[PDB]
Amino acid sequence: RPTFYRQELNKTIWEVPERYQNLSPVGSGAYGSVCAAFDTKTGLRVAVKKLSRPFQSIIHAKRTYRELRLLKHMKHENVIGLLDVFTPARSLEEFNDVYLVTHLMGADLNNIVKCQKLTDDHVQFLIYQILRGLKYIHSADIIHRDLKPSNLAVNEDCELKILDFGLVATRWYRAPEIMLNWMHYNQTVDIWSVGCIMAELLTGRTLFPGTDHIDQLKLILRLVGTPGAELLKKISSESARNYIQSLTQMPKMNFANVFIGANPLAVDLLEKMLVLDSDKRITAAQALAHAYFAQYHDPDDEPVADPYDQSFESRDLLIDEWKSLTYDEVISFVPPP
Ligand SMILES: Cc1ccc(C(=O)NCCO)cc1-n1cnc(OCc2ccc(F)cc2F)c(Cl)c1=O
Ligand SMILES: Fc1ccc(-c2c[nH]nc2-c2ccncc2)cc1
Repeated sequence: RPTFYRQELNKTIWEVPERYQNLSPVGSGAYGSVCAAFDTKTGLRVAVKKLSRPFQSIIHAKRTYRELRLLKHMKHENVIGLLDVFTPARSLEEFNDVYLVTHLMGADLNNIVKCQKLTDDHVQFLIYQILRGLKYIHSADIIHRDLKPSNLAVNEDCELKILDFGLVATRWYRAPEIMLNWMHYNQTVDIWSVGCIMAELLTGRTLFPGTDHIDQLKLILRLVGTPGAELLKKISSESARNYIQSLTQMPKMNFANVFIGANPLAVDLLEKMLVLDSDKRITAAQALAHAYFAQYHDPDDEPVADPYDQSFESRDLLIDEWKSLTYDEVISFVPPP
């Protein structure tokens, strides 16, 4: 066990191994506090995330386990992975804090969009990276569900990694079927989000800036049209059909006209990602092969993930049990070296 050192940063206590120096708060990492730091052992700048109240309730305990399991599984260039995981606790009974560390990226997609006009060439590279990461995540039967600019970390080399997977209004990038509360959505809910993100990078404005679930749905339908007959046939909810069918019917817009001066190849891809009926949307794998990514696409360098065991998701355990499982995972961790 390494030697730990304690300090206080913004009301939060940080007890980390001496190997990590110069901790500096950067922001909220979704249910956790994050500090940029220097890893004296590797010489790399890293981000360290301290989970907040990891075992406060059964929900928190299961979420803590879930996050650790997901991070230990992800080993891809465009997906946040783990360099180290630790706790200052010397025993299970004492175990009450979890710290996760990854390579520091330093910015998010929003820090690249605001008052900044990216070239079509840049959009190709950024979206290519998101899709390469999604192909990997999706191959593990994991759905991100909340893809947005703030969950896309980007470094100075314009390299990108997806963070907060499987765990700036969030509603703006949500698939319409989610706004409708459909419980049987598929992985293309993530493709919808990519489409909203790509459109935003090309235009400089949020594609669908809804003020609530209702407004969000309305803005989406104005562009992609209200449901056609084939899609309407798939809606089981009487209440959903009443609301949707009572709306003034709207045709799908042209897209070539909506996105006027954008690369026609980008418009074509946008049409395939933003198809209303989720069963007709392009997959991450198919998108990678689209002509828009010709200068980046390589089928031999777009890896799939090893199988991921999500069976625990259906289990109802006690807090102490989720805690013990998480402790087991912290101890069995083997760093990249
Ligand atoms: C998205 C962002 C924006 C700006 C800055 C930043 O340094 N700027 C200062 C304030 O904006 C840092 C970040 N930023 C935030 N979280 C990051 O990772 C969180 C994280 C996830 C999993 C782990 F296992 C360990 C972690 F720690 C990274 Cl890897 C990052 O890069
Ligand atoms: F207004 C609507 C109606 C339907 C969708 C929708 C898009 N893809 N799949 C569905 C869907 C919704 C409910 N049940 C089955 C499919 C979205 C918004």
